[PDB]
Order: sequence, then C-alpha cells, then structure tokens
Amino acid sequence: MEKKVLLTGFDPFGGETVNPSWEAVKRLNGAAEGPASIVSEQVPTVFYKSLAVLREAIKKHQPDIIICVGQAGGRMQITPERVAINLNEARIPDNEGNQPVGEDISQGGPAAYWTGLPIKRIVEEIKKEGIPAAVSYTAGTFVCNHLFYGLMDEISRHHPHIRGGFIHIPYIPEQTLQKSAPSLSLDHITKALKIAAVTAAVHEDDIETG
Amino acid sequence: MEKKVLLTGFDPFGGETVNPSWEAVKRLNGAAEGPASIVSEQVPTVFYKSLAVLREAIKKHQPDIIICVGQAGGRMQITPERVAINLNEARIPDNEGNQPVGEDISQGGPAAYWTGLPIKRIVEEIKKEGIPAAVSYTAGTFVCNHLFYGLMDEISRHHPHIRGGFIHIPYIPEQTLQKSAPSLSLDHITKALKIAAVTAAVHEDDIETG
Amino acid sequence: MEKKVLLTGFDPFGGETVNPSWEAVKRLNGAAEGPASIVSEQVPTVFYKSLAVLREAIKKHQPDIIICVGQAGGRMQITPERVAINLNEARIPDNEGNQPVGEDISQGGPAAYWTGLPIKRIVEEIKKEGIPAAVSYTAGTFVCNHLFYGLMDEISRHHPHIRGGFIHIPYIPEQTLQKSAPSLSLDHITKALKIAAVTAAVHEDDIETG
Amino acid sequence: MEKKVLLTGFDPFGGETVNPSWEAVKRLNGAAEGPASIVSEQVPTVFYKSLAVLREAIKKHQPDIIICVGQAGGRMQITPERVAINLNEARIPDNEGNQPVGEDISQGGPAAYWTGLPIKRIVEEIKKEGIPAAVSYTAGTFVCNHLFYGLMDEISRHHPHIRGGFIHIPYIPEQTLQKSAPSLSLDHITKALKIAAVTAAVHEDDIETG
Repeated sequence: MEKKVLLTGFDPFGGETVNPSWEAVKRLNGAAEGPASIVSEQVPTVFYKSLAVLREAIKKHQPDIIICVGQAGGRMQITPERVAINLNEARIPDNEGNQPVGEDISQGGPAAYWTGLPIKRIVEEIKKEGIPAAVSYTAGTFVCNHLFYGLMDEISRHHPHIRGGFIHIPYIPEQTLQKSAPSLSLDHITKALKIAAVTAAVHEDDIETG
Repeated sequence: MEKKVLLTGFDPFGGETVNPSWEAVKRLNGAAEGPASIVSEQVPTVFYKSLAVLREAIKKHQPDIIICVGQAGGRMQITPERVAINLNEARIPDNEGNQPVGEDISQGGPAAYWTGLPIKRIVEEIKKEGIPAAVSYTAGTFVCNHLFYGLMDEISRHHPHIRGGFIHIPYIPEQTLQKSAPSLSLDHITKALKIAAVTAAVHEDDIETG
Repeated sequence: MEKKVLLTGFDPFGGETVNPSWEAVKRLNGAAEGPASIVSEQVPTVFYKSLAVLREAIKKHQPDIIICVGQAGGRMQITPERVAINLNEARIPDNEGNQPVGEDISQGGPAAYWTGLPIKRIVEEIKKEGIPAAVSYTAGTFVCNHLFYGLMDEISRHHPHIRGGFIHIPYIPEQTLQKSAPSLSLDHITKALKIAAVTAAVHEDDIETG
Repeated sequence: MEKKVLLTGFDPFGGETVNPSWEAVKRLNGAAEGPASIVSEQVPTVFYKSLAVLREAIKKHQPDIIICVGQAGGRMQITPERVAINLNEARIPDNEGNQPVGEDISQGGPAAYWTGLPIKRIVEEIKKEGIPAAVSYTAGTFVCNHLFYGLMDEISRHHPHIRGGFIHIPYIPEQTLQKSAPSLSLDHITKALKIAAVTAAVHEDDIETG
C-alpha cells in the first residue's frame, strides 16, 4: 500500500532564528512508515506567496495527503486544527512587510473550510505514545490560517481526492529561554508529526470520541 | 432612528443557580439609551430548545438587532465573537442531558457564519469606557456557539434585515471563590453590554482595526 | 474600643498612570468602621526613601495597625502576604533609577519576617463578601517586599505593640486594556481593604485553616 | 578536586507509580562529571520522616554538596529555590495521612533559610544548554519546602561545610495527558540536574545577574 504525504513547515519569522515546524518536518523527508511515503517542503511566512509555493509543491509531488505545520507559540499540546477561516487579519507584518487587515482570502469563497484529516484519531494516537495533543478550533488569522484556508480551497476546487489539514505545534525549549512559555521537545514534536502522517495514511475516517 | 435591540442571556448552567449573562441582560430590560430601546429574554442552556425559544423571541419582539450573551469562564475580557461554526460537540451534557458529538447544527448549512454586528467598533467603545474587550474567533462548540450559529442561520434565511451576533463575557468574582480564574464585576459587564447595544444601534458599518 | 489603622498605597511605576493601591486606600482615609478608624498615606515606589516616608507616617499617626498595600499585576485575588524577605533584587529600576541586585535590606537582619496580621481570618472575611482572596508566600523582591520587610523590622526593633503586614492587590480593568491580564474592580478592592482593616482591628488572633 | 554530590528525589505520591524527581536523579547515580561524583537517594513524601531519611543519607555518604529535587507541577522551567520557610501548611495529606496546618518545622528556628547553592550560576549554565531555568522565591509549604528548610537547618547547625539547596522541576509530558499543563522531557530535566551538580561542584562563588 502507498499514500504519498506532503508535509510543510514554515521558515523563521518575527525575531526567531528557527521555525520548529520546518525543523521537525525536514527530518521526516523521505521517511516511509507503514503505507506512508513522506516528502517535506518549506513554505515562506508570507501572505499570498505561501499559497503559490504550496500550489507548486502539489504539482511537483502529486500527494494523496497534505499536512501543513506551523508554530503556535504559547500552547502546551500538539493541536490539529478543525477550521480554516476566510480572513487575513495581521497583528504583525509578515516576512515581507504585508500586514492585511479585514481582507478575504478568497473573495466569494465560503466563510470557513473544515479540515479533511481524521483529527480525533490523530489526537488519540499521539496521546497513546505519551505526548499531549488536543483539537483546536481557531488557527488564528495570520499566515498559518491563510495557508490552511488556501490549502482547503485548492483541494475543494481542484484536487478533491486529496486529504489535507493543518497542525499547530508548540515552541521548542530553546525558544522559551528569555520568555517563559510552554514547550515540547523537537523529538516529541517530530514523533507526533510522523504519527499524524501515518494515521492519516491508514485511516480514511475518524472515530467518535469527543 | 429608534432601533429595538433584543438581548438574551442563558439560564443557570449546572454549576451554579445564577448565570451572569442573564443577570447582566435582565437589568437592561426596558432600558432606552440613545436610539436603542432594549428588551431581554432568557434562553435555556439546552441544545435545539434554545433555538426554538429564540425564534419565539424574534416573533414576539420584532427586533432590529439581536445580541445573544453567554458566559465564557476563564476569559479576561468582554469578547464579541467573529465566527459561528456548524458543529455541536459537547464535552459535558446540557441542562436536559443532551450530549451531541460531531453533529451538524444545520444539515447542508454553511460550515460557518460571520457575525452581523460591528464588533471592532464595539470593542473600541467598551475600551474607551475603561473595560477590557477583544474580538474572539472561536465561540466553542457547546450551547453558546449553537445559539450563535442558529441565530445567524435564522437571520440569513428568514430575517435579512436583522443585525445579529454573540458576545461572551467572563466569570463575575463571586464565581471564582473556590477556583481562581479571572473575572469582571457584574457592573462592568452590564455597562459593556449597554455600550454594545447602543454602538450596534447607532452604526451599521464596522471600523477596520486588529 | 477604637484602633487607629494606617493604610498606605504606592504611587505609580513602570508606565502606569494610576496605582490602584493608592486609589483604593485614599478613599478609605477618615473612614471609621466598627473599632477601626482609618488614615491613609502615600509612599513613593523608591527603594530606601519608601521606608523613610513610612517611619514618618508612624511617628505622625501613632497607629495600632499598619497595612501596606501594593499592586501585583497578573494576580486574580486579593493576596495578604505571609513572609517578607531580606533582599532587594530589582528587575527594573524604581521611580528614581535605583536598581539594587542581591542587596540586603538590613545587613545582619533576619532572612525573613512573618506578617503580624491575622491573614487567614482576613482571607475568609473578604471571601464571605464575595470577593476572591488567598494568602501568598512571596511578595517579590522589588519595592513592595522592601517596604514589607522594612515595616516588620521597624515594628520588631522599635514598635512591638503594632500589628503590621502587607496586602497585594490585582490590576484594575482599566489597566488591562492593551494587555489581557486578570483584574478586580476598584470597588471590590477598596471593599476588601476596608474588611481587612476592620478584621485586623477586631482580632489579635488568627484562625487555623489555609 | 572531587566533591561528592548527593541528589535526592521523592517517592511516588498521589496515584502515580513513578515520580520524575526520583526518575531523573536515579539515572545520575554513580555518574562522575568533571569534579563531581554523584550519588542519589530516595526520600519519602512524608513530613518528618523525609528529614530522618535525609539525615541518614548525610551520615552514610558524607557529601560535600546536597541538591534535593522535587516536582512542581505547573511550572515551565527548572527552578532552583532561593528560600526555605519555617512552616508546614498542607493543603492535602502526605503519603501517610499527615496534614499539618500552621506548624513550625523548627520551634524557635529562623523564619527562613537562604539556599547554599550558586543558583544564578546554575540557572545561566542550564540555559546555555538550551533548557529553560529561573530562580524561584517560594518552594510552597508542603513536603518539598519542609525538606529544603530541614536540610538547611541541618547544615547550619551540624554540617557547616556542606553546600546544599533545592531545585523544583516541571511535570514530564506523560503527566499532562489528561490535564493540560506545561512540561519538560525527562531527558532535558536529567541533563539540567547533572549541569546543576557539576556547576555547584566547580563553583562556590555565585555570579550577580537580575
């Protein structure tokens, strides 16, 4: 059996020198685990450009499953996102100075898109391996929600066979040295991400525990 | 232009014999402030029945503006909600024992509805009076989001002239006596609610700030 | 039966415009409640000078009870302090630029002083009136702990008949407008402070609970 | 020159079968790193008995440096403690049912004891290795503070040559699976602890920071 799984992580931004989402997905590049064969691409933390880079990664890799990963500084758990919202509302500018306020991602697109990943199943499997996980119901209104909405929009309109979604991850310890915030080690985050890609490759559907 | 503004607050939800959302909106019943003439109705913290009670309050009062209020224990600010989600996913049972998991509120309805209130404007006005306010992007998946989504569905399909939305409020101090959690006094919360009703009755368009 | 209660509050620091500890104790100046007769003085948020101002307030008013109040931004409850510590360790400079690091308050003084107030009784009485309260075991190492330690030192060495202590209070709502943080209204804080002064004037002895 | 460092950790408490402070120090037993030669002993989470077990470990091992470790569920950083307080005030009963309230540890002992470890130095060295650390000024009033005060009392009165202190550690991920709380991995915590032992074995002098 073989499902091709595209993982994306973002580049560094807003002060930081490392984006853990890219550090964790980069080491899974080329991994084969169960049915999953994993490839990893980096997306810029830039509005509009991130979506162009993702469309290119879909053309080049022809994936069956796409999991985009971003950092959510301050959370304590790996959180798969249930909902992408059609809004760009930037509190801070992106890496190229764009700061959209009140802007639609898709003019006339739906208000929201649900995730296509079996996220409750992913949460229970990550937890079986001893690492904290929970589903989140807001992915923010910055570049991470932008890429999630843009991904689901592309799937619905042009690649309906693809199962796609977004997972937010904590800070790693090295990033909370001058500011106390929760974190999870990079080893637990890359392990959780591998479990997510394999669970999404094996399972079509989700379980009803909530 | 006098605008009738319907305000609702939930009945005590198993945990106390008082619900602050009701206590606050009940004292604004009959208040007239600027163009706003305010009426208040209580809604049960029960899935499906809450919506039936709301439909009845809409028929009886014929409101121009509807602001539904509920309690969000743990928050620190008055938070107007930007997005209602088509999902009933109950961690705990409602007042009559219903605990829906993974259920659509409207089968075939949109995934989400945006608020119809000028919420950025409301946030800035509450803050001008010295009380903390912020827009929130998830209203949960319990009876409070249920009523919010049901409200906006009713408006979209049957009462397109009505401006409607949802505002979550914190605990009052009396509720954090055995469990430390943030709170706002009931006098600040009812004041914030009266400012929201007046701001919504005086302006159809929102500010762009965030 | 009449006890003179001296309350003090600090002026503002950091970048705030009101120090709620002064705003609250100022409105209790001249209040008589039960046995207590209350007078209020303001102390500067300056190391070493705060202590000189307090010594002067003790000479002038000849109090039976002294309760020094300061703001603890970020807490959620009124917190009477159990322990003062012999250390000035300033993360930020005070209002006149002093920033002591690793400095003894009293060279050769004890490492700590316990409060002289019936703080468990005070906590239970404030909570009986519906406002959250709890004892704290660190008052920090800035000017608020400095005044507390210096107060207890003054009492132990020169005024052993006086009952003295420190009470930290939260932000008021008006201070959490740009930064979300917990707060208590100024009406709840001044009412908690009047209850603390009256409870301390009526009982020399504390209850034993937590 | 070799310094024998004794580390302690506690036994299981509260429905758990493993205690991280003990899991982390147990794997350092017999380690030699720089000048430090480390031995580890387990202490019961029992008032009064913990102190007797510690006195026995001091007699048997004759250590130059003692670092007692306990878990502080909820914190986000490794926190060396600056102050031990002379008070047993138990919110919950210990492993054998003792629940002291308002009790002195040493009748007539000082109100507090300062740590004997170079804790600022320890904090900067742990952070150099990418793991979060900060000094704490309250170690609670349960069995962890009890052992810290009792240790410093023993040192002051009978073993003035020993350098001793206490370090609180976070939850590990496995413990925050049903309750979301911050954690650090057991590998990061045991690495922090070995760095603490070696920094204390090499430096009697502490540094001056903020």
